[PDB]
This record gives sequence, C-alpha cells and structure tokens, in this order.
Amino acid sequence: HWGYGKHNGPEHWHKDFPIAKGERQSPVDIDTHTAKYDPSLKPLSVSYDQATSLRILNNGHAFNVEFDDSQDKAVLKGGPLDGTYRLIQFHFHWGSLDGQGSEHTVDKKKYAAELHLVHWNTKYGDFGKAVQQPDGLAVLGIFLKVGSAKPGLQKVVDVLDSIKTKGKSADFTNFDPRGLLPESLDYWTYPGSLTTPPLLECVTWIVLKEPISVSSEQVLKFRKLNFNGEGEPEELMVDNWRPAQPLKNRQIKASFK
Repeated sequence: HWGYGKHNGPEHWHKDFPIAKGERQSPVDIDTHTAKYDPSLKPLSVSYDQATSLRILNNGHAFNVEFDDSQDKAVLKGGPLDGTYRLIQFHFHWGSLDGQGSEHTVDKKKYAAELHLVHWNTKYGDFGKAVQQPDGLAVLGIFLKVGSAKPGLQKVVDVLDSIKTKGKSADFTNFDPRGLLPESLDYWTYPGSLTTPPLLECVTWIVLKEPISVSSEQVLKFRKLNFNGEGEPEELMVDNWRPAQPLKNRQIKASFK
C-alpha cells in the first residue's frame, strides 16, 4: 500500500489513485511574485474557542489530533470561503532534516514541517460526503520553522511516546489549537486536493504567510515516531511529505500585498 518509501512513495501513488495526475493537485509551490492580490478576499475567521479535542492517533502516515465535529465548536469562515467549515482534525508533515518537510513551498523554499488544520463544509453533513465535493474541505496550512519553542505545541510533543507505532491512539482532550496559530492570518489561497491518498480534489487551500517557530527538540520528537506497527521492523516516521505538483490552470491569490 501507499507510503513515503522508495517503492511506495509519491511517485507511485498514481497507480492506485490516478487523480494523482489531476488538474488540481496539492501541494504546490507558491511563487510569491506571481500570486495575485485579491482585494475582494475577506479576512479569515478562525473560531476555535469551543474546540473539543478527543484523541491523537498514529495512522501509519502521520499523527492526527481529532476533534468533535458534531456541532459548530471550532469553525473556519470567511476568507475565500462561502459557508461554515468545521474542524475535524489536524496533522503534520515533517522532514528528516530541518531543511525539508513542508508540502507547500514558498519560492521553492521548504520549511521543516507543515501543519494542516482540516475542516469540512457543514452544508454536506459529514466529512465523508464533503470529500466528494469540489468545495468540501478547507485546509489551513501553517509552516513550521526551527527556532524558539512553540509552547502551544508542547502538549502534542509530550504525548507522542504514547503513540509511537502505527495504530496507537491516546486520549487527547482539552487541547487548544489556538496555540498553534501565528500572529498574522495573511494567507495565500488556491483550489487543490488532499495531499495523501485518496488525493481528492475537494480542498480550498488557505496557506498562512507567517510560519510558526518550534524548537529543535520539538521537531526531533516528531522524528522518533514510527511508520510501522509495534512488533514490525522499525522505520522512522520522517519525510512524510508529498512534493510540489504542477499548478496547471490555477492562479494563487493573496490576501495581502
């Protein structure tokens, strides 16, 4: 099955998921000089004060923090979006080295990691229905650079030794995702896809201009996770990023000049 190895990595995914070669695949390179400032774009509205985190899971590809999305508790609105999008999970993609790990790039620059806050359009009723719609998902992407610690990340880093291997989960209540947001909500936006199989073309991407900083120790802890299940041979969970895909017939819009 699919992964990030030599024999099952992103260059192979098209064999099982032909939409891999589609017209609106993600991630992409964000060419900052050719992105179009769009003064009709609204400021994002991030309403995470009533978020209810449930659990953290190692799914064999990344780790995911899951939220109660059965009510409008943590929602994204505004920006390029019509309607209300509910937070269902977040997860990260990261590298083996600080010079790689992000999925999106900015003028070809890679960051050490990238956070995806995944939201679905409430008009579709559930996440499974939403991923089948061209406007089903809104993913807020946030770059991570290595520098000072991010204190709001530390609770995540703490619990990782409880989910070292594929299939392990742990209770993860009362986590506040506001602690993972940079100061500015200036963003780029474009229509794209999930960055993992099934690679569905259902995502309005909103990629924040400003990275967050995390410490070397924090990213190092991501790198001690395992792709494998307990009792299988150990393979470190690193470099779980898809590279940039062709922009094709798309224009990236910017909320800022």
